[PDB]
Amino acid sequence: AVSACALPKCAAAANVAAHMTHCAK
Ligand SMILES: [Zn+2]
Repeated sequence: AVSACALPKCAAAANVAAHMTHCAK
């Protein structure tokens, strides 16, 4: 999830989808 994102910040508007799209793997 964005809250536990590993990448250098992804959610630029509180959007897990935009984040998990690459993260969580
Ligand atoms: Zn991320």
